[PDB]
Amino acid sequence: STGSATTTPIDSLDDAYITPVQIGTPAQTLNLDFDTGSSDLWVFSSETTASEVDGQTIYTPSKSTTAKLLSGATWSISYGDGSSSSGDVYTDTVSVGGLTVTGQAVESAKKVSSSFTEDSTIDGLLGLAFSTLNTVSPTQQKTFFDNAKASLDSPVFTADLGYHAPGTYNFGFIDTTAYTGSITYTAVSTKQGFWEWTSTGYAVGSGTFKSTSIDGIADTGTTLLYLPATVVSAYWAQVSGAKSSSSVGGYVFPCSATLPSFTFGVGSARIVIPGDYIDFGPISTGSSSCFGGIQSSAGIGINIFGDVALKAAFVVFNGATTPTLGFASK
Repeated sequence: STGSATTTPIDSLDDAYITPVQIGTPAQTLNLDFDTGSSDLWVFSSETTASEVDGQTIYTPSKSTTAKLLSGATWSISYGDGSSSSGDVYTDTVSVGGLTVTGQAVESAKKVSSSFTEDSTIDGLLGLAFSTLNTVSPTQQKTFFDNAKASLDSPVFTADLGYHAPGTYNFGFIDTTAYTGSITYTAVSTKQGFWEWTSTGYAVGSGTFKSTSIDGIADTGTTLLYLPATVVSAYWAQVSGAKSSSSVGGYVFPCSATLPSFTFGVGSARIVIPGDYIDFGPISTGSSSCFGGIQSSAGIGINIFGDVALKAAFVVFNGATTPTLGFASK
């Protein structure tokens, strides 16, 4: 079996992408953020503190004839400012673009951090990292992909994110009409539970390619591209007037500047990020300072190939017994 679903940017800056997901019987459709950097499927629900719900569509387990409370199970996922989202766990039927899984753990949020409350267009997250990161206690639960693996024609899913445009998540097959050239596959380390791989280097604009190993994770749930300080400094040095701002928290640049492209290596292949993809607009309404899409990972502790990088490619998440990542130009 296979599944295919359209994913849509939530705003004009491609800050995040939402994908419709059917939960329960009869179906309740929620718009979830597909996140290859986490492993929990959690949703706003009828159990969420009413003051923390601001326009989201909520999952109501009492109206689903297939929902079952998972007795005594809880979940808790931690975030930046010490905030956390947490709640209890149901099992229910979950379908993505025609692909149906029964008995999927659906984590119902009892409380969510303010950042999720402020974002009325995201009804929850669907984690697609490896199941060892799932936070359900005392019994860890499997991801949607892990539960679907057996019935898929091929144990893969692909991410084809659009630039200011809709895109596609496919499960169980590789659409050979969605990319050009060849898919280059590279080894994945699962030791930390992420889709972790090693880029072979980078180039800024039309400059020389620098061969250097950059270990990082493919994370559809992160907007920007976070790279080592040396790489990020070399990029912004080519943008006249760009500087690192502590008040803003990263590199900013004059909105009138034209940004150079950024190339990253996948084996012997090269993926080029057009400069327009790195522009994330004015830091505040009316400002002539614009926020950069490539930022330093020094404070994060891990390099993250987020949406900025992934939307420049067709990306294969190969969940075979030896997992790999595939990149193709498109």
